[PDB]
Amino acid sequence: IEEGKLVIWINGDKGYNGLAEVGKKFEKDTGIKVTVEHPDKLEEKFPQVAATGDGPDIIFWAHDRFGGYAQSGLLAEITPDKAFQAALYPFTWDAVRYNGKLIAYPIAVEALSLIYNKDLLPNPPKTWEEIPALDKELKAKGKSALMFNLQEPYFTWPLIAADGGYAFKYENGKYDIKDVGVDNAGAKAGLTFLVDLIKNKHMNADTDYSIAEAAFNKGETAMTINGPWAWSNIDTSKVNYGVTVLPTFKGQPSKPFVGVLSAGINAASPNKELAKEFLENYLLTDEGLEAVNKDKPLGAVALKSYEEELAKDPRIAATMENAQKGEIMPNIPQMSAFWYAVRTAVINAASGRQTVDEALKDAQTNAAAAYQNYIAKSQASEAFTLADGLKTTINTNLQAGTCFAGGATAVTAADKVSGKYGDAEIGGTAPNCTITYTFKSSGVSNKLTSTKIVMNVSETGILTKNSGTDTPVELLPQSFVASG
Ligand SMILES: OC[C@H]1O[C@H](O[C@H]2[C@H](O)[C@@H](O)[C@@H](O)O[C@@H]2CO)[C@H](O)[C@@H](O)[C@@H]1O
Ligand SMILES: [Mg+2]
Ligand SMILES: [Mg+2]
Repeated sequence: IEEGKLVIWINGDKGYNGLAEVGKKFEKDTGIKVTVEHPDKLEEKFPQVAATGDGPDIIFWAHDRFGGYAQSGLLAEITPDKAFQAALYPFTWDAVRYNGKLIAYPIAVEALSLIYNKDLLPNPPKTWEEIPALDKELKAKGKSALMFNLQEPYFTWPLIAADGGYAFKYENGKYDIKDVGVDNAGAKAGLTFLVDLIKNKHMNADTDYSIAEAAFNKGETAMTINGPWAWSNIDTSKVNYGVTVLPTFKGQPSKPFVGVLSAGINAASPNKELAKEFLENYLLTDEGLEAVNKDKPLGAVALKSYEEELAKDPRIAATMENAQKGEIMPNIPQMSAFWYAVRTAVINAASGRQTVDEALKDAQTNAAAAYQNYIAKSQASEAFTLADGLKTTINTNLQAGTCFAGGATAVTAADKVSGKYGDAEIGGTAPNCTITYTFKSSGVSNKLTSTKIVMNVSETGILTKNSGTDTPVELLPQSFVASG
């Protein structure tokens, strides 16, 4: 990570061009260049690159992923003065609190709404159950009732939760991480309704974000389900749209998981004070939020002064009505595993590859498998932590003409280093020095036990994959694997 610069990652559906304008302003006032990027699969790429000490200075995502990042030591604890904290709503700070510590800046509150074409559908349905017959009628005029992103469980969750689906049971001030709530009658009823929509040819299992967006914005489908960020592209389209409450299911509201768009600081960033000043004094201002919101709407913003104006928008009022019917997502480390499990179940049921019963029955197991991989990847990141220390040791004693000591050709104890999950030591000969990290035979993931990561050290300190590595390739940072 470059010192004296700011690299920002934010998802491609957000107002990153508007964010870059706030960036350019910061660059004018400070001389600090700000670069805004939007990598695909950003929320999965960041933990990998941050593990090797690289990545963005600042990462934006909904708050649900941040407990996982914090747990893996990837986030800097944030430190705003109480005067600043008073500028944002209290419940938004709560969303970014993990283990007592604030782990990000809250930016905006997002919930899914029902978006409808007022010309096709002046009076949109209040119930999911009306939608099949509505589609049949619209098909006669060459239109469809509803299209939305079926590939991400975020979009199907409001229906799954309506009759009783839940992520983790909340009992006695804690989440029960072993009580996952998609293997119950309520979840099954919601997913069954969805699968029948596909079986009855009212929806296609392959519909994704782009397909649904293009169909709604071109007037081919009467309704879609999406968040505030989507409104901008509809604004530029011919469509006259309305934003309203999600349909009910079995007389109960759809319950979208509510996300707080948040900005965290990379633990490995050399630019932490700069990141803080950008976020506190440029982004989280009326002018800063407006710049982004003008690009792609944020929803209901955490900043009280600017949300004062936004709240008069009927679209934000619907956003907040849906948010209240739903629930704020947990931020616990198991959230990404939960999301992997629900994505898999929904897709397996959608495609017809598994029954709704079988798909949902496998979810907790699938979540566990995902979480075990997450733990192993986190533990493996220690090798790059230890190697970074050892790599400076390597360059300081290369002066003695060797990879070690003040001249030895065996590793001194000053060339070894102990870790929590394994030990690293310098190796090699001549100017081609290596670092080897060996996992313990127990007390670490059984995916990792007794395996080793072997790194070649360039003269410039860049670590590449040596073929002696037998730590599983899929648990290593992809950039490291690529160098192999
Ligand atoms: O689909 C699972 C996914 O849901 C949420 O992601 C949302 C995100 O919150 C929104 O800002 C927007 O980008 O759409 C995403 C879904 O495509 C969770 O935040 C995420 O962790 C989870 O994987
Ligand atoms: Mg008209
Ligand atoms: Mg059936």
